Amino acid sequence: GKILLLGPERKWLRDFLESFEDEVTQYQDKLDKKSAILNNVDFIISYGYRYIIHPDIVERFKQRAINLHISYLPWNKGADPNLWSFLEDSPKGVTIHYIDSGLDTGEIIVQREVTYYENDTLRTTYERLTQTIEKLFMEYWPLIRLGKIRGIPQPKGGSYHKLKDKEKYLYLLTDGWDTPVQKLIGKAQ
Ligand SMILES: CC(=O)N[C@H]1[C@@H](OP(=O)(O)OP(=O)(O)OC[C@H]2O[C@@H](n3ccc(=O)[nH]c3=O)[C@H](O)[C@@H]2O)O[C@@H](C)[C@H](NC=O)[C@@H]1O
Repeated sequence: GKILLLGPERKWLRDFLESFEDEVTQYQDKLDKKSAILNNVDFIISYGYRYIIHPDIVERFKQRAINLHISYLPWNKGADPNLWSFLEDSPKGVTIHYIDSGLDTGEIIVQREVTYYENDTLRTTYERLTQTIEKLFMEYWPLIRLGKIRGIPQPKGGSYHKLKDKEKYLYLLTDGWDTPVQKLIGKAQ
């Protein structure tokens, strides 16, 4: 099969997907509805993709397009989920979900809670989320690749954030991504 990876290039993920004798193409720029990147694409995997996928593409690859989102949906849809999971003291984790119209609102395939520690920073928590979702994806990809799973509807509620929403809190990130998370718990409540 042919897998379209939307997001930055990741040799490990290419090699892993290519381990199942599938073809892998990568693209990280804005994707038009009629782009030839999509021809003969069996499955779309979005991971770090920084653009909204057109509803026409969504409906075309309905049930064949998943997104790796480093949040515990329905909480922290959209941008900067790791930061917001602390700013709003919400559940923390990673979710693999089918892609639908709207940002991070599709059916949930699998989730995993990720805990944190007293001396965690945004960097160490992000890295733990990354390792977890990448581990979680490899665990269930053999099952997902064969259409062996169906998702459950994402419960309404949770939360959603835009990139600009964090501007009012950047002053708390004294050490950038090396800022301890403890100084950020519930600061947005
Ligand atoms: C378009 C958009 O707004 N977000 C993307 C995507 O962005 P992402 O690929 O995660 O890259 P990011 O900008 O977050 O940071 C880049 C580097 O900064 C360091 N870092 C950052 C934040 C932190 O809390 N701690 C850190 O240490 C770290 O090293 C990281 O490699 O996140 C998804 C959740 C979004 N939705 C998916 O469904 C979108 O797909």
